[PDB]
Amino acid sequence: ADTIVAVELDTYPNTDIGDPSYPHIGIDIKSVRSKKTAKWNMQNGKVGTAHIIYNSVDKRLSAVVSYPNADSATVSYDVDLDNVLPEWVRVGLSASTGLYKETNTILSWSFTSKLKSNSTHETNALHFMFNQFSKDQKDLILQGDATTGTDGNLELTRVSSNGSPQGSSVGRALFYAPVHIWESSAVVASFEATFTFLIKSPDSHPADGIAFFISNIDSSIPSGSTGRLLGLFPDAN
Amino acid sequence: ADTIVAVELDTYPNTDIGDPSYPHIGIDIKSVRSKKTAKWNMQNGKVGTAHIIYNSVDKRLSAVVSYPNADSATVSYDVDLDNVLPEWVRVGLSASTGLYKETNTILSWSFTSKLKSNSTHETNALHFMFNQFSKDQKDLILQGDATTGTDGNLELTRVSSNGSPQGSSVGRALFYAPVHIWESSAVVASFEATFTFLIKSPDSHPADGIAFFISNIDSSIPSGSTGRLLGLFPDAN
Amino acid sequence: ADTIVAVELDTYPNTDIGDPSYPHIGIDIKSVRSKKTAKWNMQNGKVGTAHIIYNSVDKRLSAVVSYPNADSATVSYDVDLDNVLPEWVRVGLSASTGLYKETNTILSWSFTSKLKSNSTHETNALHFMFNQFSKDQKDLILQGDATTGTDGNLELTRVSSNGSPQGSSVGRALFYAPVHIWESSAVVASFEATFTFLIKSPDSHPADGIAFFISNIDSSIPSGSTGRLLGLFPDAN
Amino acid sequence: ADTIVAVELDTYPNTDIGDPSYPHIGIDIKSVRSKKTAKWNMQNGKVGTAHIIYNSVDKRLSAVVSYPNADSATVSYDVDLDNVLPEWVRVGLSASTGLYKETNTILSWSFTSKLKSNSTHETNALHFMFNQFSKDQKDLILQGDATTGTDGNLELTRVSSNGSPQGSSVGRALFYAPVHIWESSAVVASFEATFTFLIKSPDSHPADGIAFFISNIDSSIPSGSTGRLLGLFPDAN
Ligand SMILES: [Ca+2]
Ligand SMILES: [Ca+2]
Ligand SMILES: [Ca+2]
Ligand SMILES: [Ca+2]
Ligand SMILES: [Mn+2]
Ligand SMILES: [Mn+2]
Ligand SMILES: [Mn+2]
Ligand SMILES: [Mn+2]
Repeated sequence: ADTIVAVELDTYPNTDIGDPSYPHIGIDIKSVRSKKTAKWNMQNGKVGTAHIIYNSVDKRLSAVVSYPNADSATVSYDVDLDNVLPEWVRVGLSASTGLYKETNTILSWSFTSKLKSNSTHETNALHFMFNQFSKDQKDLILQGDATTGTDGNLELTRVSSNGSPQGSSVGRALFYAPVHIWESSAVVASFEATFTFLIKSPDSHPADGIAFFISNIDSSIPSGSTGRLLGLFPDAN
Repeated sequence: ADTIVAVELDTYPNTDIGDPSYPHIGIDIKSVRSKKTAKWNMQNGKVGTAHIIYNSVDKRLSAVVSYPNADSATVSYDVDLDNVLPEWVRVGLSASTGLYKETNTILSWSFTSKLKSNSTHETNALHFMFNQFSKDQKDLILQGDATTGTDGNLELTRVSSNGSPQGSSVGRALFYAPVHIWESSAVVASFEATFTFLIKSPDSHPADGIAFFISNIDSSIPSGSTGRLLGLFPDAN
Repeated sequence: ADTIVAVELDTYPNTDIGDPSYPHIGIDIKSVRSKKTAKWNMQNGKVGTAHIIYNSVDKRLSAVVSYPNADSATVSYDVDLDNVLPEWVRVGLSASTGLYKETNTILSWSFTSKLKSNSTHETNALHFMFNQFSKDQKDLILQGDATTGTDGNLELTRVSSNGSPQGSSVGRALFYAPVHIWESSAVVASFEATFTFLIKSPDSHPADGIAFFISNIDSSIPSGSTGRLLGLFPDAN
Repeated sequence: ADTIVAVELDTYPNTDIGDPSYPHIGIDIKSVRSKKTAKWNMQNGKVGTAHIIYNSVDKRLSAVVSYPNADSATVSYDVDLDNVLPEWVRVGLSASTGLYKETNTILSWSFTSKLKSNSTHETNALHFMFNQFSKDQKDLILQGDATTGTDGNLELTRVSSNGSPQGSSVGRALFYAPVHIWESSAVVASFEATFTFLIKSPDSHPADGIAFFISNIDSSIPSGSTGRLLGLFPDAN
């Protein structure tokens, strides 16, 4: 089994399994049933941005989602990732569609993690920034229905020639290199993530959502995780 | 008067003004009597490191102070700087000695400020890093007894020709350019500062401390602020 | 007088003072008569990008100006800046109009300088990035007709309410803090500059140009530097 | 065979295959016989620093190697990597010993690559920094006798338990993720690499050297490339 820690941008309310009755953003720790959630005033057809942050001093996983000139949605949860996740992990982006669908497009993605290990001036750091994706992005691990190059964008789920969303689709993108998320010797550890997305459904009835996640290096799409399980969990517990 | 937000590294206990009875680390918001403090096992003669962090999402100001292979001191305070400070500020380092003394030497200093706009993605940033100080450091505003180039180091208080600390001394060093610490349109705003220091004392007990501060662009050293006022406050209120 | 090292994006061909007979880009060292020019196919009304780079190992100042989905113009010049400029300088953008005119709008500006001394890891660095300009941009020194905040942009020369450019106009924007561009104890030194611009002439007959420049700390606009002198030089010698 | 572009730090003079008669730094493109070399005053037992740089505008690979308060060695070669290397590559460090030996210890290593493509300032970037190596560095591909965690350093060739180097040794360390080194839609492309090293030898003469290299993704050690071939080439052609 994998260990997933995610920040879902949930477009469809699945009250049958704990989702509030409106689109929302939330923090998921080893389960699809969020530990915290916030109402999200999603805008069909508009590009948004998600900013997720974390540091080992405060120990709070926070996220902000916004649209230009609109209001932002924020969610936070006090969690000590050292007691939840492996020391080495992989970071990625995931999306799905079920009976209902939307386009789960990624226009840009950035990530930075730093580990100050006790010593002065002895810091390990990792940073990548994709402002454009190519047909053969050799530094990404594509899973499910994910593809790159489509207008220099990253399409996580299946979209037809006529730019139309398809149902029952799941796709993930993981950065190639493993990331050292925490350590014991470190005096300060922190990470920062950011992405811009374009979710649009012609019927104006979207599903199911996008999720930024952190997992064990060898994570793969669970069977049956289409739709409401955001391609991250095996069951809805 | 000036608007001061500071993180003090207080080496002497002036219990008559609130100081706990032991060296400490504290967060000062417009008053010398810390809002929250933490015990700090200062190590005479050793180079230590401090890291200060803040972001508009969480609205918490945190600090960690350590020496390699030893424990760390942490102190945090929930404060919405939008209500305390002006939109444009200057950042600096301050230090003082009174009846007792110590060296207040800075070996390195870095700062990073970031502000993401309302019309999402209009990120503006400022970053400076000093791992060495020149005799004529034109990008710093030195106030009081502060001098640079002294071994490639920044001395905040007066040291003698033979390297011995001096009493009744105050000095400050401010970066030349004003910083846009916050905005009403920003989605996310955050800063991070790091400095290494060497505090050495030849007498019974060290005094008085070093402090990282944020002020109004035109801040000057308050009259008589040597000793327990750390070059930042005019009175002990 | 002042010491000016500049990269001019010259819109009007003044053959009488040495300008080639078409819009061009050139390297200027203390004179308006470029040491090296390259033909530039200016595109009226379109946003362009200029990248300027330099390092002390190669001792080459190069510049690339381009427009999306269009070919670019490059120009380089071998010059040891240690012999031309002072140690501490100021960086900026300058523009002008004369009999003919154009809009000289800047949409973004970033600068990074690094100085690696004789100390392992001991690099000093400065970085600033403006992706949006405020009405009261306290970290800039505006000279002449330059203003900011107008559409979140920096307008180097005068533009009337109805968006119409004006003639006989001059303006300059310089970053507030002095920059240590070179140092004798340096193993390596280098800077990188980038800005996006919009030059539009409703008459389809533009003049005079924009320039990225490096000067002495207290540089000011020369008397009678309007038009062909781009606000940089006091004569055409 | 693989495709190799390397910057060598050659401690032993093999004049029989072209080496100058003294320790040197050189630029290798597909062959062990450097295209250009420069005399290097290697200091046995001391920590040195290597700095490599390249950009697509000037098309010249340069390198500087130095020790604190000592002169530096510099080498440059005009080379269009677009014509030598594939689009996707891997970067690493390589070292070897033969009949003679030395320690090929790496104390830190950083790399930064930037790629600006077909848009109004659309950059892609990758940055990594190791100021300390762990016993299990998941983001590095170790080959041959290379090992990490050894006092937090990286030892490229075999060292004895007491601390003495072994002969006939070879080892490499490549960063885990592929790097998009060049692209046809790019306006500008550039990279910067830096590492500090420690070569000590109890022998009458040290051998054989360290090399910073760039190769095809699936590169591995050529059989018998110990000694003078520096773990990079099959033969001496
Ligand atoms: Ca749901
Ligand atoms: Ca005190
Ligand atoms: Ca002209
Ligand atoms: Ca050799
Ligand atoms: Mn949910
Ligand atoms: Mn106190
Ligand atoms: Mn000209
Ligand atoms: Mn050689």
